[PDB]
Amino acid sequence: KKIFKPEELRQALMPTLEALYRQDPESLPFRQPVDPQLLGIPDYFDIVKNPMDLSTIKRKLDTGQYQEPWQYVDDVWLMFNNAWLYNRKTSRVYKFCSKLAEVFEQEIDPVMQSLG
Ligand SMILES: CCOc1ccc(C(C)=O)cc1NC(=O)c1cc(NC(=O)c2ccc(CN3CCN(C)CC3)o2)cc(-c2ccn(C)n2)c1
Repeated sequence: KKIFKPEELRQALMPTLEALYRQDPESLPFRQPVDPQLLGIPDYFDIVKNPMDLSTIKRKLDTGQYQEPWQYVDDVWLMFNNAWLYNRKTSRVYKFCSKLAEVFEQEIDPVMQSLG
């Protein structure tokens, strides 16, 4: 029954999202929604039914869509899980995803401990 105001969540969590944006080159596939037609992967939405990317998560943070820290974390991991699902383990995007997940863990673990 602990209440998290949107400003407090945003202040605590936005640095962890910024760390993902900063990661170069590995965030490049993740900074915008997947465009299946433009990227040449027209079957994408046949596999990924709940797309998620950094810019969608940022907008939800900026508009107070997350009431709890774990709701933000779940969207970050939805982005990772989509990329590990759609892309082969031998592929650029799967490998970039794996790196982003390691970066996110380093950032989010201390923020969680201090948020409760
Ligand atoms: C083909 C299939 O793709 C995909 C399949 C599946 C997925 C998902 C999420 O399941 C995602 C994708 N997406 C990508 O793989 C992708 C990859 C890049 N760039 C790189 O990986 C990269 C490494 C080094 C350089 C050189 N770079 C640097 C910057 N410099 C201005 C230019 C040269 O680029 C970029 C983009 C992208 C989309 C919009 N934008 C503005 N950028 C998308």
